[PDB]
Amino acid sequence: QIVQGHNQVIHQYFDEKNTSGVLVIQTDKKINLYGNALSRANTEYVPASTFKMLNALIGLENQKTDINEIFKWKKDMTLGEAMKLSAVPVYQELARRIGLDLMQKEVKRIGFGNAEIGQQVDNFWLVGPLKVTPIQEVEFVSQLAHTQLPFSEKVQANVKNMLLLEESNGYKIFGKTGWAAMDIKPQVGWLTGWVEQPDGKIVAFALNMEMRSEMPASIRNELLMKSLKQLNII
Ligand code: NA
Ligand code: NA
Ligand code: NA
Ligand code: NA
Ligand code: NA
Repeated sequence: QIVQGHNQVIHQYFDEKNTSGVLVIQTDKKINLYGNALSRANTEYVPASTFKMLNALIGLENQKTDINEIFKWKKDMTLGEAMKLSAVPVYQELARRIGLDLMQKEVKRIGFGNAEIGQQVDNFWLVGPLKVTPIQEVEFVSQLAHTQLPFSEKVQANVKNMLLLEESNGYKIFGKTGWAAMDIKPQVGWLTGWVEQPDGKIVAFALNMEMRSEMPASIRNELLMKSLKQLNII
């Protein structure tokens, strides 16, 4: 922390997509950088739907919802079902219950990115003013994985359970995508999360790249999996 890793092959993965990207990896207390645009690692970007992790923690901690509540499609969904889908009404609904005031206090207490939420409680993560670096994101998700955020242990466990993405060969991959696509240029794509390896060890990641509208949403996962293989993390 914080050093370029062995980055030969991974830089070429990003080059092949004709876009700039970084992958930050945090093991215990040590952070390595990979990709073709390493300066992105300490550049601030809007978090986009990666903020849903923190919205859920704040909402659950403050009893503004619970994991069994059904949000009406006015499909009907729980908070957890909505985590992995596009569900801005649901997370937007939650943000309104929290309210601008409690949201700003919580974001300040956690110290997430620039910790600015402005005056519009239901879109500050999508269009600004809140911004965060990929290094900060990996640090945040590492803390969540290890139950070290200053929230209830049970709330952290319940949000972690919402983030399982894919699993294979005894490895579990947890995380959250984001894509700030509308109202923001250049577009920014996130995939932030962690690997739990078969013996229990945790390796956290934050992928951050420039997106274009013609890209498939799976490009983030594709680049992540290739890179984690190269690094022997999976
Ligand atoms: Na941005
Ligand atoms: Na309900
Ligand atoms: Na949202
Ligand atoms: Na994929
Ligand atoms: Na491998």
